[PDB]
Amino acid sequence: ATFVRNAWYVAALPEELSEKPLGRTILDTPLALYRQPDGVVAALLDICPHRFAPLSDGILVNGHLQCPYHGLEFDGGGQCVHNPHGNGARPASLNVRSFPVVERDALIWIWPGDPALADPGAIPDFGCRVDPAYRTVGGYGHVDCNYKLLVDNLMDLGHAQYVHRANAQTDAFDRLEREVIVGDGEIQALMKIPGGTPSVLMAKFLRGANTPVDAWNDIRWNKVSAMLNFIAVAPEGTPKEQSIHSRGTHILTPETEASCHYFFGSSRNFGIDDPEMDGVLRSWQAQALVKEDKVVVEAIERRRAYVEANGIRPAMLSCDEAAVRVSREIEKLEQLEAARL
Amino acid sequence: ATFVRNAWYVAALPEELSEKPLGRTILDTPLALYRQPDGVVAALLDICPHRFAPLSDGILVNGHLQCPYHGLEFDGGGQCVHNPHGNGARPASLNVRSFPVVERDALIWIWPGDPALADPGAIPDFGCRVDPAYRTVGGYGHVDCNYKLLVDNLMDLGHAQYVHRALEREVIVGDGEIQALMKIPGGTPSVLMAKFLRGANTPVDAWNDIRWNKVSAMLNFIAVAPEGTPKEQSIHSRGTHILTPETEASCHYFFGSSRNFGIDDPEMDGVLRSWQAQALVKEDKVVVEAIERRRAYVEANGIRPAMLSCDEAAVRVSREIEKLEQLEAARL
Amino acid sequence: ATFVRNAWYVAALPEELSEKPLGRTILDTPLALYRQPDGVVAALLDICPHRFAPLSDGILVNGHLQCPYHGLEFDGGGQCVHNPHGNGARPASLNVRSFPVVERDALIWIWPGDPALADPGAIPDFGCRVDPAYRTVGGYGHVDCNYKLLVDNLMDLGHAQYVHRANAQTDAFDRLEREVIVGDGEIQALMKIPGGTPSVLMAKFLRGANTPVDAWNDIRWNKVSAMLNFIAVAPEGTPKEQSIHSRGTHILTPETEASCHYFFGSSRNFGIDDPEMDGVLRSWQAQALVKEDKVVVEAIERRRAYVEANGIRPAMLSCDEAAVRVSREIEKLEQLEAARL
Ligand code: FES
Ligand code: FES
Ligand code: FES
Ligand SMILES: [Fe+3]
Ligand SMILES: [Fe+3]
Repeated sequence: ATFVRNAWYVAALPEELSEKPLGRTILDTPLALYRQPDGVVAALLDICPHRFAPLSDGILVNGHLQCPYHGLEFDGGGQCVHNPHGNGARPASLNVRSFPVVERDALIWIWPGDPALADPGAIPDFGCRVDPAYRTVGGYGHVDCNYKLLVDNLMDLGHAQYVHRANAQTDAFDRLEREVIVGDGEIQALMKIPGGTPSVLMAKFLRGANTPVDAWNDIRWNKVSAMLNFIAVAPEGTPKEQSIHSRGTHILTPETEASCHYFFGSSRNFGIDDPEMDGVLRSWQAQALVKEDKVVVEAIERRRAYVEANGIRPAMLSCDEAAVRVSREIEKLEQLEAARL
Repeated sequence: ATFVRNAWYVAALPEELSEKPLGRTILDTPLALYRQPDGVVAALLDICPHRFAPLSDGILVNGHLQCPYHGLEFDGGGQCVHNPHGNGARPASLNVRSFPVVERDALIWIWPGDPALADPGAIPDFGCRVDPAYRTVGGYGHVDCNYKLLVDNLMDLGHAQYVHRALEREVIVGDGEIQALMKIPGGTPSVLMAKFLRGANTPVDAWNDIRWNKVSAMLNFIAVAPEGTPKEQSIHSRGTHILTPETEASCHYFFGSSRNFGIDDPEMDGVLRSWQAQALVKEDKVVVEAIERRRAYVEANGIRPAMLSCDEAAVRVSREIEKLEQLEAARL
Repeated sequence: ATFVRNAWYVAALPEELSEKPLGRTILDTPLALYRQPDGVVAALLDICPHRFAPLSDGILVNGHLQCPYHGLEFDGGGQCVHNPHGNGARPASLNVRSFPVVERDALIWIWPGDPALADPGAIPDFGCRVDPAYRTVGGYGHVDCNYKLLVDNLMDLGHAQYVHRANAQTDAFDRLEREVIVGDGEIQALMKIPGGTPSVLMAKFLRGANTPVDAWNDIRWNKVSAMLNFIAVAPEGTPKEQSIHSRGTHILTPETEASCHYFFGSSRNFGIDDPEMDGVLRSWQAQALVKEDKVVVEAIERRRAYVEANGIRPAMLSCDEAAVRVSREIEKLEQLEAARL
């Protein structure tokens, strides 16, 4: 498959890991993810060096992952620390590949490429997720589509007007204002819906509304497939700087060429201590992302064979600039690698 | 896959369609089938021109199918009639492919191939389905086998449907049409059929013919009559047995019964609307799907079928389909 | 796929066959297996010569297998003996392929390759299965892995230490002494676990014993994938021969390139008339082979694509000599055949 391996990808949410290993495939690479006794997260190739058994099916012994087949034990670095057979020798050939991993902003980031090049400073900024001023809730979802389809989906938040009709439709959609900002390793799609009636969702954020209001749906894309949106609503002429909002985490990580992992979240500055508001945001993520965006994109993935078999290319609309620019940047990154090594 | 695209195929029964689009694949082509406000059926490629979303998952807006993803709207011709974005321009690139479709004889016919060759006059004749003198009931069925296996099944020397349990032979070959005739004077095993028996009494003649039309549309004739009456004045049923390829290894099966007896009798409708009693008994379904699973082995090896005396009709039909395949493939 | 067709493989256990045909695929070849009225087992290609229907879905008529589609009937030799259509002629083109089959040692052996080379004298010896001095119980299992993975598994009974720890664990495993015997078309791995307490299984063998014991785990491999192990346990310094033992039948037969049939059994010389002793062996078989072993190897099979895509080769340990020798012999046999056609 075609992937951009030299970049950080989210492999899991902190709460998904423990002393019991989690087996998950990232960029066609099977991984064994677990948290060691000292709390440090480890990510090993889920293939024992001996006979290829799944290390993820083993248990921790003295904080070391024990292969369930013949008992070899490994440390977080992939180093074999115990061989219960024969002279118990541990030659270098018994070490397993260990991947660079960094736990930051309540996310487990992994570098699937040359471990020597992993640069922590290149990890996208999702600080809001651990900011005490924000309330964050979210989850995980699996989708049977190429990750680029979801990136396209998120880079044109205008699809909410239809796919999420019941919760996001606005009567001022025809008055939308959009801008695209290209930076270094970052692209932004700004959108503002002026003087309209709050959508059913924004209304909930406002705990009941009717009077006109201004709403924004901006989104920031960072190298490969990590996005953070900005959904905000505020009366008439109230600047978005001081508006209530939700900074949404929308990060995709390729599983196989035709499937991907979707990590989503909401970091809001309103109704912080409201379990009901928590419910509103969780219901939306469940219906919108997992049970609406999934259907559209999975159906699109099923039609790929037909479109490719024939010479069908997509027809872009005025709302596609951002998505197209991001698509082109990912394509360039793919070409570089396919061309580098 | 190998399909004969230049021909009319049944895509659905009238009752299956409404203002709520039906998504169905025909010859590996996904279609969005729906009936417009004026009652006219439309068939569009189920792939939005914008980003390929399934139009069949959308709803009608002002009689126009609205894509569920970003709202583009299309008319029955595939023409984009509304773009809610930006200047709302509608360049030709936003139109979606529309397929020739004709509703006739209580069937929805579609032409999946070269649209320039789509000629309504070439649509097989199933007039009995809408003939007030006949009572028609039927349904739809899905099978996991290549459509040719079911065509072979139906063309097989008068094996009839379970419900039809019971001069001589004659196989007339025409242009895109083949007829397999069978008259059974007096007969031995049994001439009067379980379902027809209730009619008349005195000695009779029996008939079991089937007509095949270009590709995979068949209409059979199951009948019985006393002494030696006219074939057309007999107690009979004309069965609709039409296959439409879905993928190379699966197909749609549209079946029906047009009978001239017990017209206003509901007991008979129920059994004639049964898939296993009228189209394929479970035992036979297990067999064609099992045959499809053995295709790889037979092809990998040089295994060819050994024909028996009962295969003439099936073989002739198979050869005609093969010729049609070659014609199309030859072009490109 | 790559198979060694010129050799005898077990296609079924005697008890699995009757007048009701069994459809099973061996080396990617679908077969119809059944026992005729006179008790003789027949194996026909499960593809009717007429239109390819599954003969295995038919019934016997006058001892002849009747195709469920149009009624052609065949004898054990594959010869069409009845055509109910037209003049009822039976040309040679209506005969179906019949495979060499031999019922011996309570096993149904079939020859899937060149029929002119099938030699009954080449059938592996599993006489213990029909020896009145032994009590035999066993069964069948289907596994989604290449048969070679299970051959590797069995040629290193040491995995029992971890994969079956709850029932096979042993402390003396560290003082293990193993031998490797090579013979004409035969390889044996010897294992001796002297001085120590018996595992949960051995204790049941000795009907709850309370004495340090000497254990024995040997296994014999014969051409391709037929194995017979020797699990024994006896009061310390006791003649290994005169020990309480169970000769285990462990025979694999490839189904497809990534799946296989597993025939297992236990021929014991202790507790012959004990339905409960029968119960301990049956429970172990259910938990250890069909469950535990299955899980490990099916996971390994799923990782084959990754290991092949990359240049990953297995790292052998001191416990792999036997398995490696057997693997090399099978590879040679594969090369020979591929070298001919
Ligand atoms: S496969 Fe892991 S120790 Fe053998
Ligand atoms: S995919 Fe249909 S309007 Fe976008
Ligand atoms: S397929 Fe076996 S008799 Fe016709
Ligand atoms: Fe969405
Ligand atoms: Fe085992």
